[PDB]
Amino acid sequence: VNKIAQESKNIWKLQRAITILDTEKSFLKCMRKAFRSGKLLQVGFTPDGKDDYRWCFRVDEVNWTTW
Amino acid sequence: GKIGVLAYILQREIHEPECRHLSRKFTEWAYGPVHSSLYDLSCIDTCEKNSVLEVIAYSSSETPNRHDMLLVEPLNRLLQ
Amino acid sequence: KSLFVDSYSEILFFVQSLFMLVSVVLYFSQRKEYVASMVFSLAMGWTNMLYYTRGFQQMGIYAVMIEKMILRDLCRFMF
Amino acid sequence: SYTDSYYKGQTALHIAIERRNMTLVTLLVENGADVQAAANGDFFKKTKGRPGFYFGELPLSLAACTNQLAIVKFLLQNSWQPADISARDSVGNTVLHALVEVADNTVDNTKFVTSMYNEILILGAKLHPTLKLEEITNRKGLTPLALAASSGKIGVLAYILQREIHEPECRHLSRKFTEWAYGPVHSSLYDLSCIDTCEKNSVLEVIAYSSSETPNRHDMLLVEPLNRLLQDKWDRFVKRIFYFNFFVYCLYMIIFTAAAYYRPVEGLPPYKLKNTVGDYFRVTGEILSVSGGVYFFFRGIQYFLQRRPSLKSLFVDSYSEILFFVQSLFMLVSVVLYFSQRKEYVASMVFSLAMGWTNMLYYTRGFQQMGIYAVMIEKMILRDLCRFMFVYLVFLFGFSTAVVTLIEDGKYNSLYSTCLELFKFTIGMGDLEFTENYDFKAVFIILLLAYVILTYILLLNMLIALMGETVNKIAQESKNIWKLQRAITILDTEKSFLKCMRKAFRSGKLLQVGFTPDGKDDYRWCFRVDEVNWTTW
Amino acid sequence: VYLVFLFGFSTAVVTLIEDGKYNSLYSTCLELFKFTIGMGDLEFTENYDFKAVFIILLLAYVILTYILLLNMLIALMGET
Amino acid sequence: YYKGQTALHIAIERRNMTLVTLLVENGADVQAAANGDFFKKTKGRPGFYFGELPLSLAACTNQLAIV
Ligand SMILES: CCCCCCCCCCCCC(=O)O[C@@H](COC(=O)CCC)COP(=O)(O)O[C@H]1[C@H](O)[C@@H](O)[C@@H](O)[C@@H](O)[C@@H]1O
Ligand SMILES: CCCCCCCCCCCCC(=O)O[C@@H](COC(=O)CCC)COP(=O)(O)O[C@H]1[C@H](O)[C@@H](O)[C@@H](O)[C@@H](O)[C@@H]1O
Ligand SMILES: CCCCCCCCCCCCCCCC(=O)O[C@H](COC(=O)CCCCCC)COP(=O)(O)OCCN
Ligand SMILES: CCCCCCCCCCCCCCCC(=O)O[C@H](COC(=O)CCCCCC)COP(=O)(O)OCCN
Repeated sequence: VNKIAQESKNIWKLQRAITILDTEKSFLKCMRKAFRSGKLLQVGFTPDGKDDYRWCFRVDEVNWTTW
Repeated sequence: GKIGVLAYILQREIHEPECRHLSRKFTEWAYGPVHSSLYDLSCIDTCEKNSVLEVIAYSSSETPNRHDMLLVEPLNRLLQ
Repeated sequence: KSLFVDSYSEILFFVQSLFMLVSVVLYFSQRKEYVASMVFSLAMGWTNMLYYTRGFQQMGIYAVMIEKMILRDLCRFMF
Repeated sequence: SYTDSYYKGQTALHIAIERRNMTLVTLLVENGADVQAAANGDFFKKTKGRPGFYFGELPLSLAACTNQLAIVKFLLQNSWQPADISARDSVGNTVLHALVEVADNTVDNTKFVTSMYNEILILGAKLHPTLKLEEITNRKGLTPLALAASSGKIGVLAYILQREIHEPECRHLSRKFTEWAYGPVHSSLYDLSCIDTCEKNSVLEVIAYSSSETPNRHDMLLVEPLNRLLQDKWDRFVKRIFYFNFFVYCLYMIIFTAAAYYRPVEGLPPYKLKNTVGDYFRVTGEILSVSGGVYFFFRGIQYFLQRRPSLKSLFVDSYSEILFFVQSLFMLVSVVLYFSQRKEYVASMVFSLAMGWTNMLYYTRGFQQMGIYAVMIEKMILRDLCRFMFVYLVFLFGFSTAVVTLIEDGKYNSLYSTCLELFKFTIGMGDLEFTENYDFKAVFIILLLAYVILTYILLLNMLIALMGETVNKIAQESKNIWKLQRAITILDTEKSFLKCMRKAFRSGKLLQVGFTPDGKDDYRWCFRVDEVNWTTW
Repeated sequence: VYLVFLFGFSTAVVTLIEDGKYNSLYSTCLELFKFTIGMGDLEFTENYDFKAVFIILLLAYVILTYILLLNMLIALMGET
Repeated sequence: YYKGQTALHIAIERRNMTLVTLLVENGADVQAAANGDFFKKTKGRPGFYFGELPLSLAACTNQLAIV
């Protein structure tokens, strides 16, 4: 137990990930909300003039350095 | 199981013209200390065959770092 | 090899159901040993209730530690 | 400015400060930009779960919060329109309230918030010497110090409580002073205003009676003045008052034990009082037992009324009040069943007696080693015993149901008896051949051996291992929780006090420097702390 | 702490017991001490009413002392 | 409490070499015993024991030059 703390946390997270994937693959109702991110415009400027929407996921962060 | 390369790719951010579209991490806006990152999730959440979540989770148990790969930031936050 | 060294929960739930079906077969075969199969299925199912400790961080991590204790320390000790 | 509800009130000055453009700020202030505009859109409010950033809604607070000393200096000291340093937002927060609010106790955050707090206060003293800036209360009635204490901002509280400012015309802002010096030794004086008592939001009251969601409620009492202050109050009077209370509770439990032990064995109470000495003592003991139960009942009611826990803070926290209250509830139910002519008053009474003797562990606080030990017992019960009992009871019920299913037509074949027999393995008394009323002996013994391996060999030894990890990891947390428990005891003892004690203050009206903004001499009820430093001769 | 718990639950149990062989603080204290050495009977008497109260008291004693305090003693001796 | 404290003791206390030299030039008693209770043990009262003598004060204050 002194040595399997982080290993057990990671293995639990993997088990819950397998549960999540099984739940979303079974799903029994043809629900589209499992697509989890929403279609945002990242840059809107590819090498050509077209715009790129890439289903991004928002993560807010705070830093007190590199103002 | 190349956790180093996966950790590089999933939060890749390239700051130069004509290459920002290659990035997979974007900063939409930034106040003084606060700023909101955006991770790509193409080929992560769902795709044709080889979603990274499905590839990691349904690995064959001989992958080196399968337990630790889901700790890479967008994967852990997406699963939560 | 991955059928046994990994995915223990699927194997345990499958074996629970196998005991249930063998119990049904012995029940309709006019054998009292259906009670033996039934009680093994019942005990295994109640122990397989530990599967659902995932989804709770503290109980899930505790269950994972139980798994690793069984595989590493209890196995060496029991040998 | 913007009229959108998300960014309502945002001027170009807010953007200029945000972009860290000093020249644009100077040009905007030159052209008459309002330096007290309230940016109060929904983006700039609290509720961090939404996207947003709160800074106090004002550009001076924005410049302070973004670590821009030049812009706050300019906005306060520009030639066109100086900014009111005592300006207030919709919450009533000033610049210092905003600096307290934005803190998150990280090292860089603590550094910049400390420096900006110091500079803003110094500039406030210079521009407004008569202003008591830190006494301004927001709409919740909290000063910046009380806000820091209530929100768990240990980084800012730890700075404020031992603040030293040495500049002339600014030493009155200090809260730590030095009365005298010698060679290695010097005697420090701490301000102590709004710490021991101010009737509104004293820092000890704010920390101790926090709602358990404060991040650092256990760590905040480790700062230099508060720990010595609580130890001083303890050794002054609360040690004696607490030990008297412990003695009285011991007498109460001894009397209750004696009265319950010699209960009449005849049926159907109330019991006629036989004219003999022993029964007179018995009736006196019973009366005192019920009296003490009523006392603890009303104490628990007073606790719940004075605090009003919000339906979860009375289960995650304050376990002792609940336990003493339940003890008194069992006592009162015992009285009701006694006078209702029911024998079940013995059941209520024995639960009260057992719970009271276990509640004797409450008084281990006030003794450091026993108090820390009792805190560790609490944490074991909440974390390791709870997880263990969940998994253990699942295994026990599963194997008991399997075994009692296997058993047919015996003295066993009730679920309770089989559960008890399987439980006997845990206490080292399992028979392992407690019945033969079955067919399939191999199935019976396989079930019992599997139960033994999964519970007795595995889970109990795993519980020992996990408790080992816990004691390895909860040492400092246990000491901090013990100190918080003793602090709560100190505050309750001071607020009870039973004789109108005048000695609420610690160490006299010492003169710190005697140089106020005016010529008057300020007395602050200081607290003395003698310190020795061999460096800095 | 153990003697406080032992005396408390012994007083509760002997209060519950009426007109029996044990029915005394010494005998009940000894019977509750026997749980510590792995010899507690758990049905040492039936001279009471309210079997549920008796067994609840004994199980609470067992959990608070044998399962908790002894294993905690092992853990704290490990730390020491 | 400050009984027996001479000007030499204050001069050593303030780390002023010049004042110590001037006082010793003016016949200051280099064996004066500061018998005040502020310069003794029993720390329940504030103080600092140093052996009561200017030489011991100089040694105890890391003033090697004055020693
Ligand atoms: C008669 C009665 C007999 C009962 C006997 C059995 C008692 C135990 C019952 C416990 C039931 C709990 C459970 O459901 O099974 C536990 C396994 O516990 C054991 O060790 C059993 C040893 C045999 C978790 O198995 P899991 O499916 O989560 O496997 C993990 C993957 O998911 C994950 O991705 C990783 O690859 C990870 O490395 C894998 O392990
Ligand atoms: C039939 C008989 C059953 C008896 C069962 C119970 C046995 C233990 C009885 C022990 C009595 C000692 C006591 O009085 O209770 C212990 C709690 O022990 C338990 O875990 C009981 C679980 C129920 C201390 O509770 P405390 O008031 O100190 O709460 C702490 C705050 O003070 C502090 O500020 C912090 O916020 C901290 O986070 C809080 O927790
Ligand atoms: C750490 C926990 C360990 C568990 C230990 C075993 C107790 C759990 C029992 C759960 C199974 C369901 C109980 C059903 C109660 C009941 O209805 O059974 C009653 C027994 O009544 C009681 O003692 C109530 C017990 C109160 C429970 C206090 C936790 C009657 O039949 P008897 O065979 O006993 O007497 C028959 C005489 N010919
Ligand atoms: C870790 C501690 C574990 C506690 C173990 C139990 C002991 C605690 C007893 C406390 C209750 C008060 C004792 C009262 C003594 C007494 O008066 O009881 C006497 C027996 O006296 C003694 O053995 C003295 C015991 C010495 C105590 C050595 C620690 C006789 O009654 P019996 O029912 O036994 O015999 C009756 C035959 N007709």
